[PDB]
Amino acid sequence: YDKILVLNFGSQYFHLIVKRLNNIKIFSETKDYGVELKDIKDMNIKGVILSGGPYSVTEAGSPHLKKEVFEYFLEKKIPIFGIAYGMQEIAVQMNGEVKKSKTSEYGATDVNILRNDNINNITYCRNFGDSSSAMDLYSNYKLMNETCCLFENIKSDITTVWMNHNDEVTKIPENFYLVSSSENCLICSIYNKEYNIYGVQYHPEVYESLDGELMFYNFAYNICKCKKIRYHELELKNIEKYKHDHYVIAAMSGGIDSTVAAAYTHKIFKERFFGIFIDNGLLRKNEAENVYTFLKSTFPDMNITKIDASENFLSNLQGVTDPEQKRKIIGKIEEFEKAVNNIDIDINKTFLLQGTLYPDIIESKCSKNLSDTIKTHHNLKFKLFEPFKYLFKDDVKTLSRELNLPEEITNRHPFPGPGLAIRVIGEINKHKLNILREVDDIFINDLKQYGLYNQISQAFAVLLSSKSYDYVCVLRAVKTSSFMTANWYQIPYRILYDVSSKPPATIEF
Repeated sequence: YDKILVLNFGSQYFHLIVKRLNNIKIFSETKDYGVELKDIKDMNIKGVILSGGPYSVTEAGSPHLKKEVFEYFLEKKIPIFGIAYGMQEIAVQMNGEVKKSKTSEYGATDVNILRNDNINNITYCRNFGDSSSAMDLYSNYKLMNETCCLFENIKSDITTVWMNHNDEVTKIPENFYLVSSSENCLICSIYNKEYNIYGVQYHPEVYESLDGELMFYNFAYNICKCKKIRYHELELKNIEKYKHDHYVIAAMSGGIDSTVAAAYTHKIFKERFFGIFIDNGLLRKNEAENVYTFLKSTFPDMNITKIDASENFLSNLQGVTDPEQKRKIIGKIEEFEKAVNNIDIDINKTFLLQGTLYPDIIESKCSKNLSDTIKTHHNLKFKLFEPFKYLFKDDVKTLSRELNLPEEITNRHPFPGPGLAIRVIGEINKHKLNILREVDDIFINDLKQYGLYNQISQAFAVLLSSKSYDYVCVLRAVKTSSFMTANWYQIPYRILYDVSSKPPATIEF
């Protein structure tokens, strides 16, 4: 049977967490924080938690996990979860800055920071530095846009959680993300999506508090499907499809998710699917003349003639920015029902693929995003293939897996679905970027060979030419696992990087 364990740092309360992880019939027991690797390498553990309290980070000798073991754990693709001091130090292994909080956090106090949408709400935001406008937090630090897969099926934004810590965590780690920000302690959690490194300064503990409790249930089960694993395979050998009434179909935008989903749908046979939208020079400019060749050639007998956009017209449309009509185009994923199918395959009986992930279809199922859009049209009007729900973002970046796919395609960063219709305002033309011959790919080309993809995750272009008030184009980069975090990174210290406080500019301002 499966098992979740503890690497305990300072747990005067750990039988409650064994009570938790075991309320859910999953196996849990105690081990020292200096427990041998050779022991834990044999067994079916896909979760490890850390527990601690008000132990000082300033004076070493306080509990600590070594490197080779950190590498060991990050390589096996097992997610990491720390509680207060455990997360205090998951932020030190990966970064590290904990100064002195004259105040404490004790007992159960209301914590209410959970989304990328928090200005006037917070009352304690003026607890330091005379913050007349609470966009400062949103600027210097940012949360995972994708609302709440954490705390699934509930959103009580008031989490009144047990704590007892005099010292406070003061800084954000890499792949910056911030799940909570309390009253006295305006930082209360930090979680990275792809590595799924959770960290929470609040201690659930005794039974008078709720929300905190179910977190461990959906924790155990949603980080890892233990008792019932199915991480690939299941819904694939699951396609009747009678006669030539229908075969599989693929939606594309240049996707790792679908670089191998191709194969999942393929089954060879000369072929059985078709591609949809994206020869766009916008997407990998070199692969516009070479996009459909490579999409035919990574697996040789593949096929390619997706009806596809190439860039974005200028003032054919609005010569201004209308928040409704700026970007609202999918631009290129279904979009058309008529002759998207090159054979008069049956109207609805024909199947479909999409590169939509459980973390990517969840923007869809949930609240439609304010700032950022990847790939819309996401069942209905077609045929339910249900491949979404299979695995996550890092899981499908690794979906290249044993397919041992070319690494220069993984060094290139993903592309959503709008193009430079997102955050490019109004008219424009040829003397302007339409084949994405600026920002993004620039970075990409020296992200591969100078050595920056290892640390930096993504980058894009933002052009602004509605009048000539002014017509600029401004650069910036993002270090994101989840779908939003774009803070200032130290590239070895009139295009602009990050002179502004991050907002009032966004990933796509």
